[PDB]
Amino acid sequence: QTQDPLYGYFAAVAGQDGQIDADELQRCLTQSGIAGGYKPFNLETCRLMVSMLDRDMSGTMGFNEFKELWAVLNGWRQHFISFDTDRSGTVDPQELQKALTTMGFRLSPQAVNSIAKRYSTNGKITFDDYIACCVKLRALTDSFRRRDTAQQGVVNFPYDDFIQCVMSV
Amino acid sequence: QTQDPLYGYFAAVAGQDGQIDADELQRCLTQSGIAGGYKPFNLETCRLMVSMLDRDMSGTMGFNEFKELWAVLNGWRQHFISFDTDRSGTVDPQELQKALTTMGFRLSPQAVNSIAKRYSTNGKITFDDYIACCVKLRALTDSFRRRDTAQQGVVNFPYDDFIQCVMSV
Repeated sequence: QTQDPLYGYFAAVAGQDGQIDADELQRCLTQSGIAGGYKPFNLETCRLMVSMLDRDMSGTMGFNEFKELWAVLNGWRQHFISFDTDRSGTVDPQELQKALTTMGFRLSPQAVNSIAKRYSTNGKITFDDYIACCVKLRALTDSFRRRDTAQQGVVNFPYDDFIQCVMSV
Repeated sequence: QTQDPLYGYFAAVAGQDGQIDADELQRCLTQSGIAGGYKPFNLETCRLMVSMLDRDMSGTMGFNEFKELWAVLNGWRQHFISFDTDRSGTVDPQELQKALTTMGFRLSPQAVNSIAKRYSTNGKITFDDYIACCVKLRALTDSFRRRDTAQQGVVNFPYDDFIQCVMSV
């Protein structure tokens, strides 16, 4: 069995059960350099990542999930860079719209406006907020799709299931 | 017409249109001392507050909304203090459950677990995360109730409306 190059970072912070929480993910994401020159992800953003991958509200994730996370974040960063050619670490609401669309998110104009207002300061969205945005979008889209068993694009949400689901991200 | 004691803090940071964004709210919340000894609210948490009150994704709020916000946060802080008598600035998942229940949130046990995992580090929830939790809970509960026109406790969410709504908080 081949050694995976991500394993050292993970093994150095995992608990006794072979899992990591948000705090430990924060550390191994920073050591592993996934942000590649941009500001490293804060604890809050790492909590969102944990929920996106564990999809079970344990607050922890295993190595296989860490590897999947790492590949997803690597691709999102490359995508961001194609809009941030000068590497400012920011992007504007027009660039954000086009960035979200091209990565497979299907969003009405007012959905995009909701998102721009949510994450912009001074007409700009940081790399870190862009990633947080993508993590939460993918987690919520996975949650919605999971529940849309009839594939109608509409989900019937009981209140407590809605709260459970949306408060995890 | 009587002067309101909150107006000075608001007027010092409002834009030309008489509204404030999250950044300006952050400043006037800190100057106004609403956190009362606990750590002042960060920008992200102030973004959630703006969405809770404006309920329209403009990213801004007026003075009347600021006043309502201030009263809501004052009551939540008092409520927190009744569980944080020694004023550690933290609370544990058992205290959090009872705190949420007594302030009128109706949450199943697994909804509460979702929330504890989402905000706890080392078995503790900070005052600032408690407030963020309450802001998001009230905003999402308002969003759900608004849409539950038949009062069945179930809402039919189209995907883009779901995303719009949940990405604002």
